[PDB]
Amino acid sequence: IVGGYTCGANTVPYQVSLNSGYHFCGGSLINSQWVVSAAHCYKSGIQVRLGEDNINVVEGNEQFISASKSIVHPSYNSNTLNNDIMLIKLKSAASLNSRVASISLPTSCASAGTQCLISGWGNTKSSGTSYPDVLKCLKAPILSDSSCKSAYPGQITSNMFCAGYLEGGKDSCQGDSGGPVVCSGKLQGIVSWGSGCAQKNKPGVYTKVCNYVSWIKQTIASN
Ligand SMILES: FC(F)(F)c1cccc(CN2CCc3[nH]cnc3C2)c1
Ligand SMILES: [Ca+2]
Repeated sequence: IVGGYTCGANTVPYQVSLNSGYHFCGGSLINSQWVVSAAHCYKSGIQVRLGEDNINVVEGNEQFISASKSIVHPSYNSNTLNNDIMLIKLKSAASLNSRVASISLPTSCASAGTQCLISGWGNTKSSGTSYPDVLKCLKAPILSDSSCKSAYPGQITSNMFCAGYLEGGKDSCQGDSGGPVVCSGKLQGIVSWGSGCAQKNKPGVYTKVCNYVSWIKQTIASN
């Protein structure tokens, strides 16, 4: 997250870190056994780390649970990033408490202008590289479809939305991939892509979660 703020420990209780020897992606806990992330975060050997603040220090609220199955969306295209969504099932159910909690799926899509919270352990620099230990947060509005399409000619599908600031300075970034965009207490987006980070006229692009609720629910119901 570039241009954000320190969230505060366990203030984003649905935020997960995906770990394969190191943090490599975020995700969102959606029930005691399932995490939503980006399809571009797929790899084998995932350990889901819940209750994290400092990802380099065991602070006492963590739960570390290995993935038993990952399911990349059937229509994910890794070239275009269309349908950039994945489900990860935990080997055992997370213990839910104030600091480890699931985030509700949307019942309806969110409109341009809606204020959201984006979070992660990604790069905090727009030029250069610095990776934080503690969770970073950014408040950002959803941008209009027309301005998203203007920013990224030929690249925005109906399964994507832009959020952030056309002036630059505030954005998600590398390492935030797969993490949450939460608006009015619902998971509306997944950190998907951009062109660099925090550049003028290049806002972050997010997977449009509301389009996938049926798929998520029926996948969970049979897996
Ligand atoms: F794993 C990487 F690094 F190869 C990768 C591939 C595709 C996408 C991404 C995530 N985006 C990075 C740029 C950006 N700018 C605003 N948001 C993002 C997220 C990472
Ligand atoms: Ca920790």
